[PDB]
Amino acid sequence: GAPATVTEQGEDITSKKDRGVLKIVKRVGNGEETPMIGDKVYVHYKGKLSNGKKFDSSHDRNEPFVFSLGKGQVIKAWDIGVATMKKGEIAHLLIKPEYAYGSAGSLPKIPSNATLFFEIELLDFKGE
Ligand SMILES: COc1cc2cc(c1OC)OCCn1cc(nn1)CCCOC(=O)[C@@H]1CCCCN1C(=O)[C@H]2C1CCCCC1
Repeated sequence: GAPATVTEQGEDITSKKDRGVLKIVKRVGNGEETPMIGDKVYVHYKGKLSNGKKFDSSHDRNEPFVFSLGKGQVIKAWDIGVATMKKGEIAHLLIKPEYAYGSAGSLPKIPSNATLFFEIELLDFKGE
């Protein structure tokens, strides 16, 4: 599946090179710019536990997911991964627990030591 393909082919985009955040570009975006810290970012996404036991989508509200990059409004893996994306890009991310919810998890929704997968479309970003 998509998650295994990321395990096998996915670029390690962590600073520490600990394979905590693996990325595949699935559709190339436009222009050179990628968002900066503080930028307002607009995305569509689908997400799941790698266990496929819980599945979440912005599509479920028909409306984009909006957050400020690098403020830790989202898990660390997103601040890291969406920062590498161009406008219009779709990427797959596979995420170890250290860059998601950790040993504590986020129960009852997310268990301890959970690996997460997302598909993310970067719709737009705009400055603070
Ligand atoms: C841990 O709780 C949740 C996890 C997730 C979605 C959740 C959620 O309930 C609060 O509700 C959807 C609405 N939403 C999104 C956020 N806050 N609420 C952003 C901060 C938390 O989410 C994150 O940082 C990441 C990245 C941005 C999209 C959402 N996300 C998630 O971790 C998802 C998970 C749901 C279960 C399957 C994996 C993804």
